[PDB]
Amino acid sequence: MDPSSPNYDKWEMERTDITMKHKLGGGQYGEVYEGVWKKYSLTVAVKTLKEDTMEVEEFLKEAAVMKEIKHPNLVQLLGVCTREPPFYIITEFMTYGNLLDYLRECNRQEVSAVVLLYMATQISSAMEYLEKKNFIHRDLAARNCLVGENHLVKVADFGLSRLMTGDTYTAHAGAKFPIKWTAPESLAYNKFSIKSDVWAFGVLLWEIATYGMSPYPGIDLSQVYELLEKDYRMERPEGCPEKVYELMRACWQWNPSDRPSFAEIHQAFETMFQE
Ligand SMILES: Cc1ccc(NC(=O)c2cccnc2)cc1Nc1nccc(-c2cccnc2)n1
Repeated sequence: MDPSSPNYDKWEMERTDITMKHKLGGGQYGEVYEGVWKKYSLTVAVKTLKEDTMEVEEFLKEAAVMKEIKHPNLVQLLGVCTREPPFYIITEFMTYGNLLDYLRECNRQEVSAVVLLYMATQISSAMEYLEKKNFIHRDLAARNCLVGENHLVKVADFGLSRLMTGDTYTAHAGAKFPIKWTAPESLAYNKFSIKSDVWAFGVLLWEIATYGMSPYPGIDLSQVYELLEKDYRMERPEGCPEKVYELMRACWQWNPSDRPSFAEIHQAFETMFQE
């Protein structure tokens, strides 16, 4: 649109500028398609919404949030289409898909110990940025991260609580929650803070260290809280360095105030990234 007009929005773009293909099949994100931005011949990801009227308000609050955040490890917003009907939200396309499947299907000789540490450092960087910005993620997990060329990893948020066709998001009052990634206080008092993101990050670390295994393997959801209260915690994965595991442990402190901040977690990783 024209800079001469009330509410000019630099993010608004013209639909005709993008060629729509078919949905993105990875774990499949619902109404998100692969598209091309003719101008730059770029493949992009386009989340749509046209008949799901219930979202509009929420689909729009999402767009607004993404305009407020910028970081090399956060999926980069390219443009929106929040004017005419078929609403869009264009993002960059990450060549290798979500991090969970990536870890499960990768060549482990290539994605070695040093690459896993690199991936965790990138994520903690994005989270340190969000911590500084006073933004809360609420659904940090490998399924929500994306992988690019050269093991570039970016944090995103696919609003998957709706997709869950399995055991990942157990229902809780019209609101689905990924119980095994949720901190104690978030399960008990429904209190979400940046410290509960730190708890989720600890679980994300476990996912990476195991190349994508499911948290608390074998244990049923209904006993996860009780177990945690009795001080039960996942054990150091096979081949997981002691320093990394000790960090996992700090992220799982029962009292959120005892959990490290993402700033110190990021510093710990950079340092550790030595050698
Ligand atoms: C198209 C799109 C629309 C909105 C958001 N939003 C967010 O990621 C987000 C971040 C922070 C807060 N709220 C929302 C992200 C995207 N990107 C997006 N969505 C699903 C799959 C993929 C995808 C899959 C495979 C390869 N590359 C990208 N990308």
